[PDB]
Amino acid sequence: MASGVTVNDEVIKVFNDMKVRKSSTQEEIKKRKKAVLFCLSDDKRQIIVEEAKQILVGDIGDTVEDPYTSFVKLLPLNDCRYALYDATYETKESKKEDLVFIFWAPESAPLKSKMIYASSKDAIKKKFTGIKHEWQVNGLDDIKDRSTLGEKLGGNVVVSLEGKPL
Repeated sequence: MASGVTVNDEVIKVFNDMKVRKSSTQEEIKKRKKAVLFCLSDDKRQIIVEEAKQILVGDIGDTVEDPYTSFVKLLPLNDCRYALYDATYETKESKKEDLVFIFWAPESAPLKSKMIYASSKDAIKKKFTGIKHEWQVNGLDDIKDRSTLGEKLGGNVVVSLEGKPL
């Protein structure tokens, strides 16, 4: 109780996929699909990944400007959750990919649920090191625009950002 809620080690199972991703151009180009939904465990004391709606690189096609759009499209309306996105960017020198842990929690979400997430907020954050930076979100309108997420990394000069071209 005092320790609050923590995150299960089983998380590495899904996080490892994103962490050990191959070039998005050559190998991952086909498996570029990236999405993970975290939910509260039955005991309400453990954080695990549950089966949820995810999108594939192929699914992106041309109808979707940014992959993160899917998440903000079906994101929770009255609940808190975590979002995992592969930060991608391109520069005059070269392009690289990384991971960013996103904390999603609306002001209308349950406080009790929020408290549990807060407890594992640092647990999951510390559990992930492949990440470059952490981005917190709490606005549907603010998250609606992928520009904010991509801009999180900064560098508008980059040729590519979150899949959105310059």
